[PDB]
Amino acid sequence: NYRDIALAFLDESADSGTINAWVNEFAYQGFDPKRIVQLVKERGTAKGRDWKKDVKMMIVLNLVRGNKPEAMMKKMSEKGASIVANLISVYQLKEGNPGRDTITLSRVSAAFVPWTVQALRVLSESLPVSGTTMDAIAGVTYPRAMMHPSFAGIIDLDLPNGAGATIADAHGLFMIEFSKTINPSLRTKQANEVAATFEKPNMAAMSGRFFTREDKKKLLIAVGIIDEDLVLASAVVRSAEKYR
Amino acid sequence: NYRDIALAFLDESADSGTINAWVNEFAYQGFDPKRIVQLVKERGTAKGRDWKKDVKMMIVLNLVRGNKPEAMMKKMSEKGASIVANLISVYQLKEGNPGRDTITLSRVSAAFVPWTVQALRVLSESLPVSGTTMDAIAGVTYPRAMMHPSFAGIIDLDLPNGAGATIADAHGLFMIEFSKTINPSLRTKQANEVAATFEKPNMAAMSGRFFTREDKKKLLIAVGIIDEDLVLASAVVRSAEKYR
Amino acid sequence: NYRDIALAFLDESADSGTINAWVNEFAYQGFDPKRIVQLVKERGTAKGRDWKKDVKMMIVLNLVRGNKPEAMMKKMSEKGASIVANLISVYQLKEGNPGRDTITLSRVSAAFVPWTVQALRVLSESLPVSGTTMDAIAGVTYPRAMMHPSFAGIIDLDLPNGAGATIADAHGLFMIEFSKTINPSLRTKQANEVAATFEKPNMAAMSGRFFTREDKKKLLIAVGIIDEDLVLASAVVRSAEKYR
Amino acid sequence: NYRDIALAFLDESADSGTINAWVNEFAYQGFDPKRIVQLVKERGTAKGRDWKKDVKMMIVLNLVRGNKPEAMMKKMSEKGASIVANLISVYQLKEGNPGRDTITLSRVSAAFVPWTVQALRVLSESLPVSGTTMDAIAGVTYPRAMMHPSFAGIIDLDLPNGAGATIADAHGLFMIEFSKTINPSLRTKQANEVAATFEKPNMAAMSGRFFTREDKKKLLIAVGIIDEDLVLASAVVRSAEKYR
Amino acid sequence: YRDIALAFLDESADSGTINAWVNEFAYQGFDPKRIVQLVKERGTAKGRDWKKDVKMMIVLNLVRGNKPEAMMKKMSEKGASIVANLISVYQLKEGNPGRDTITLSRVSAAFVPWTVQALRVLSESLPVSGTTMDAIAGVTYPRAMMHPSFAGIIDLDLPNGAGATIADAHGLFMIEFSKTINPSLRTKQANEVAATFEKPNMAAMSGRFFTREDKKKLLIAVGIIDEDLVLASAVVRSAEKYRA
Amino acid sequence: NYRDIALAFLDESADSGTINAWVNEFAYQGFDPKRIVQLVKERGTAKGRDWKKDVKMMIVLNLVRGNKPEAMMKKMSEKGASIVANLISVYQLKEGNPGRDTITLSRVSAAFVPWTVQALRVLSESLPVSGTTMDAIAVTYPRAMMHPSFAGIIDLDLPNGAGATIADAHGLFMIEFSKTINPSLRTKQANEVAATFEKPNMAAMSGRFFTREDKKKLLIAVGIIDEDLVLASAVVRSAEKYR
Repeated sequence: NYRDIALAFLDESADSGTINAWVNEFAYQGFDPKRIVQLVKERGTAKGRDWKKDVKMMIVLNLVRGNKPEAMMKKMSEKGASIVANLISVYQLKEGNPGRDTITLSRVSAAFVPWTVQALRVLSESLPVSGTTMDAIAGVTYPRAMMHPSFAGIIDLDLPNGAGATIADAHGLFMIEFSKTINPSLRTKQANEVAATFEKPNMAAMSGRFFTREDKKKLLIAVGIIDEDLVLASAVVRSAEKYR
Repeated sequence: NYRDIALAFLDESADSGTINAWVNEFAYQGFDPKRIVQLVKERGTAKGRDWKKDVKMMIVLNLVRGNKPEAMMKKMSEKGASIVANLISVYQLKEGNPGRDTITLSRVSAAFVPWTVQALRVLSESLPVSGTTMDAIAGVTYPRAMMHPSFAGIIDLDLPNGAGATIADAHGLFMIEFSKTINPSLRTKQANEVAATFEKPNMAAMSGRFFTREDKKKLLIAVGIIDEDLVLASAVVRSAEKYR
Repeated sequence: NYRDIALAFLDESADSGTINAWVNEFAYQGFDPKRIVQLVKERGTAKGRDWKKDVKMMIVLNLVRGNKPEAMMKKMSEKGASIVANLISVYQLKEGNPGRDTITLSRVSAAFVPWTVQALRVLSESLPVSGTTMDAIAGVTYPRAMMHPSFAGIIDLDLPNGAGATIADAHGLFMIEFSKTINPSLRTKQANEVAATFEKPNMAAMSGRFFTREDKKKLLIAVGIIDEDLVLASAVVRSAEKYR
Repeated sequence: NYRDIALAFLDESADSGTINAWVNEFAYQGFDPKRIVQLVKERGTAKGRDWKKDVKMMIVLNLVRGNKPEAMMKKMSEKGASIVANLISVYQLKEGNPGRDTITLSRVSAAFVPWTVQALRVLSESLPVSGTTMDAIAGVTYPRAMMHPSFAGIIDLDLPNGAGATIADAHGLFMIEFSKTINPSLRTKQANEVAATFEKPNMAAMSGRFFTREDKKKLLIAVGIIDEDLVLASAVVRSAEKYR
Repeated sequence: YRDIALAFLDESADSGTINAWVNEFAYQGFDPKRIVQLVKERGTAKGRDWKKDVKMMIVLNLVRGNKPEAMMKKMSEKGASIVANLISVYQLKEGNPGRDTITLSRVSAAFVPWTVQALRVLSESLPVSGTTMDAIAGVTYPRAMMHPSFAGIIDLDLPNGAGATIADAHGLFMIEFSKTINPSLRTKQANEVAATFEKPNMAAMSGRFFTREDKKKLLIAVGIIDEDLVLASAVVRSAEKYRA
Repeated sequence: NYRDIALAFLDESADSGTINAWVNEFAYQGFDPKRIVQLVKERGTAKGRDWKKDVKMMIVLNLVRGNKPEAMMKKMSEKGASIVANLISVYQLKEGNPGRDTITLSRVSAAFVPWTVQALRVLSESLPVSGTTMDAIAVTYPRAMMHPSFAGIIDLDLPNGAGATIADAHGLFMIEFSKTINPSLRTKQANEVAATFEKPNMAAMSGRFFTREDKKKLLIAVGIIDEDLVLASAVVRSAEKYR
């Protein structure tokens, strides 16, 4: 009968190689970092622009005004809103979370994370969640580099002695306060309830294939998250503790 | 008079044998595993495809991305989403819990449970609830084979020495954490409250008539839950205790 | 003047006989037991079926799966759901509480109560509220015949020494637990609050004109609630006490 | 100057006679008892019917099934609903509280109150609020004649020693329980809060000019509320006390 | 343009012309001059005794409220015919509309020297009866004060703080009036209800239509004060009981 | 590959100067004070009116009756409402928070803040929150601070952190003002109400219309600061009571 067909699957092949190949091909992917790095350089250069300057502007714009380019234009200076109007036109910018071939301010920050991680140190007080606010929650001075969701793309979870998990918990402390500020609906809700709202896309970002373990290592050292002896920074271990 | 006809039913036969035969035939049955095993083969072979490879893919897809094929396509790689688009077209896939003659990713997992129970061992960390997360709750290394609701179709409750009840309690430990991850609304709610949400469909799955007690015995022995002498594993007894 | 006309109604006839005749003709009903016994016989015999076998099946089906025939089909065996599909087609079955000329599984149980009262004794553990569960609440073994709302149509409240009232209180003990199981919204509610939710339709059922006091007496004796000397069973008097 | 015009109204006439004449002409009414007694007689006699029999039916129907003729038809016997369909057609019956020239079951009971006050004594247990329920609240046996809002049209507030106020308080005890039963929204709310919901239409009904003080006295005596020497019943005074 | 805005530092800010603007722009509500004018204008144009019509509109407002369209449906055919004519001529509306719109409450407010007289003859036909008000105060409450429009007669700047005592005396009625108008405030505390009408009553007492001298004449006319500016004994008792 | 391009951004310039220049150019505004000062003068002079008198009237009107010109007309004197009808017609006045080229009573008070700050001293008792009410909560509270438009005069980058003390002093009024404007926040906690106006006030204080030197002169003229940058005693008390 058909029960025999289903039971016959006990002797059917289950190759860990081809299964993990399928897992990677089927896994959660909000957007392709390779595609938007490509679409930025191609669209920006075709419109004869310093696309490298535009990404720095789009990252500054994202960090301080959000991911709604059309909305932020109305409540901005005439000179500033003229730049934003040009950035929307050239890079075909959109709001929220659209398709894989669509560029958003949040995505530019995510794919070009080696610059966004630098920019965070100079405009920490102009952020939705200010640096001083974040310093009060953590106790010790919270790492400015971690003060944006795009930091997740730098986290290497497979780091020896479970260092990557401690970093993910440290960054989660910010993510909770960030979510409460972005959507005030979650301001009264419990800490673990808010943690589950960003758990899936952050995990997908940390498990990213764009930057290698070695690239992530160099980036994590560069912004002082880990010392030369691969040991974590004292503020990062405090933020992971306060996360619970 | 019609009152006489209704009263005449006092002398009408009420055979406990034929009534219990009707009770069993009218009982609650989640889906027809025979029909979906049939429709996968029929639809798959008609579109000249390796339907046996397709079920493996559909199971991998269900274990790692869920039961909404249309929704998971939008947040996936172009190569991956192209495979999913083909699987929806051939197998006429749908979402949630529709009619008996409708195929869903969760149903393919459930009916072809002898394969999915093997696949779970290689992609335990790619699951919504990771294996290492499940190991922390249980204390001892939690059985990977049990880390999906479809495992219920392998459970034989009528096992001697009440072994089937111990297995159902062991699988329930996962089901609680799985439900909290699927719907984050139940993350703050009490353990016994979450247990009642999946109690009825799991019981209906365990009381299934597709696989016989002998087939279930072979499957439970194969995956390593019980030995040939029908003795539960060191971890399956720990998981059932931590369940309370 | 019109004051005269209205005042003239003081000497106008108000015969308690013709008023109670109107009260009975105008009273709340929901459905006509004579009409549904007629329609089952007429529809069943027209479609050349053993309609007497069908009513037993419809009763078994109602007791164990409810009053939604379309819904219960989807979560049932292919053989079982094929029988239900045939029963819906011939008897033009519907859900909930429709018109007086519409047949429902609950109505078949209500009008053919002399057979349903027998069926309850053999499938007591397959009921939404099991017999053993009912035995725990009552203390003494609860009468299986009373374990369905349709039992109300057999209750004669005008029984000497107020025996009928004791039966209505005994049946109410089940009705409370039955309501809490049917709608879990009433689970946390107080006992007297749940009692008022079914008080009106049960009273209307108990005041029914289909079965005469003599027919009700025969029915109540037939299922061991009372004996020829109108002495009601000890379990029935215990259930009425526990009802408070 | 316009301030002079307004100030000139200090010397303008304020005749208590013509003001009370206006108060009576402007006071809250609802419907005209003369008009509905007329329209029942006119519509009834035009359709060649015993309209005097029909009002007794409409009253019985009203007391036991309410004021929604279309709604009560669906949950009634085929013979009964056929009578109601005829009564709606002839008397152009409507629901709730419409215009002055519209007939409703509640208005027929109000208009023809000398006949409804009699009917209440024979169908006290078939009422929405049963007589025995009303006896429990009052302590002493509550007057059956008072167990309907239409009783208000018999109350004479201008009775010596303020007897009319004591009757209005006794009838209010029923009105509270009646309102809670009609609309279950008011069941949990405070006694004085529910009292204000029916205070205005009841006051308008008691202040009625249809029946004279002498007619009201005769009616109040004929249904044992008072005697020839204007001394009220012991149950009415108890009901007025329990009202607070 | 920054120079133009900064030049306003040397620009004139005359306290005289600013306070002249403040008085001209301050919160008025309705214009009593305009509605006295429009009543006299519209009334005389439709060849009516507009002086009789204002007394009718005042009687109508005191006993039936401010919704002319609504009160028509629940009124006598003769009465509702007068109200239909008054709406047509004086273009009457509901609630609180524009400054050039006439409402029953506004007619009572602007022609307060006549409304204050009418209150003495229909005290028992008011929403809050005079006898009810006599029970609360402990002394016979002034009938003239038994309407919110009385506030337009109060002169707060009266020597020895007499106006404040009158305001407190009128507040005792206003509390009971508010509880009757909106039964939502029936259970709420005395000081909580006092704040709901505090702002519009204060605005009414600070009114510019009647001068201190006109207010003195009006307060003298309806026995609140005498020639010597001495306050009535019932008015000082009502102000004391106000703090309850 | 493209991973190399993204990694190359590690050596790409991140100059705090040009970044803060972008931050200022991209920051939240609401309306353009230059544009509304222009539109008032242009529309006012085109209708042959003393537009300088009209702004003082619009400011008085805003301070005492709010930002809904159509609504305040219905509950006003015939002479007063006639002036308001003319002001709406000439200056094309609107309600709430519309576009950058739209004039509102609140915007006239904000852009012409050097006059509104003077007007506040003479009509302090006619304000939604009276001056005497504000004196009770605080020492005599500065009348100049008794309106949200005062924020446009605050210079947060003042030495010894003087600007921050002024922002805390003005916040004491803003809390009581918010509770009066929306009675929904009357029972709510002090820090909860403080967060409702924190974002637009910060955006107003960080404004580029008036320079640090202009702001210094303004705060000096209305006695919050003296020619030696030392704070007024009432301003330091209001900042303390703010917590």
